Amino acid sequence: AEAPADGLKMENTKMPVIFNHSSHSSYQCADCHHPVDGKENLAKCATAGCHDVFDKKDKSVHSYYKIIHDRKATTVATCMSCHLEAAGSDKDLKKELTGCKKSKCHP
Ligand code: HEC
Ligand code: HEC
Ligand code: HEC
Ligand code: HEC
Repeated sequence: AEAPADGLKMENTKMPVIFNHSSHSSYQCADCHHPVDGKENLAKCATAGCHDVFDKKDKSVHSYYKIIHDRKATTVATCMSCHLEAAGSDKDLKKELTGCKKSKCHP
């Protein structure tokens, strides 16, 4: 399958984020779109039954907050766990890629 155009709005919450596939083109699709039940899975992450729990305190597999923001990941990277690695030690990359506000995720 082909990646969609840039400018995709992630908007399940009051803190929506613009996702650009072009900034992630060197990663395999399945690094984010993990298979489910042995089948390709390009479904929206917060689809009912999937990552559909919006309580920030929830740490279950169904937590939408966790799949995006958890600082550590084992099986499937989170946005944050990968951006923490990518930013490394420098202040600017941390600001742009990992910050809660004034970052490229949450301007
Ligand atoms: C990109 C790597 C992100 C960084 C860095 C941070 N957040 Fe985030 N956040 C991100 C996404 C993709 C989303 C979902 C967008 C949508 O609307 O679907 C969010 C959303 C939130 C929310 C809203 C959650 C809710 O109300 O259910 C909050 C409160 C939030 N983000 C907080 C937050 C904090 C505290 C961060 C620093 C540790 C932070 N975000 C960084 C992506 C990214
Ligand atoms: C993580 C770094 C990703 C990589 C690598 C790829 N995609 Fe992606 N994609 C990602 C997110 C966070 C989203 C938004 C999902 C949401 O629920 O908001 C998407 C979206 C898509 C879509 C559209 C889904 C829809 O609107 O129905 C498609 C078709 C898609 N992605 C395909 C795709 C392919 C083929 C990729 C490899 C070339 C690929 N994505 C990489 C995150 C990530
Ligand atoms: C339902 C059919 C799902 C959709 C759509 C998405 N995910 Fe998922 N995810 C689902 C299950 C049943 C699991 C358990 C373990 C497994 O890998 O099968 C997961 C796991 C993850 C994880 C790791 C655990 C966690 O943090 O909850 C991550 C980081 C994750 N999934 C992210 C993710 C993203 C970014 C998705 C949209 C692009 C997405 N998942 C879709 C079920 C389902
Ligand atoms: C590694 C496996 C990653 C995962 C998972 C996610 N991102 Fe990412 N992202 C990654 C790198 C190495 C970079 C720098 C490349 C660049 O062009 O700057 C990025 C960049 C972003 C950005 C800034 C650029 C832009 O497109 O505006 C944003 C806003 C961003 N990434 C968001 C984002 C979200 C919401 C993710 C989870 C759904 C996510 N990234 C995952 C590496 C990786």
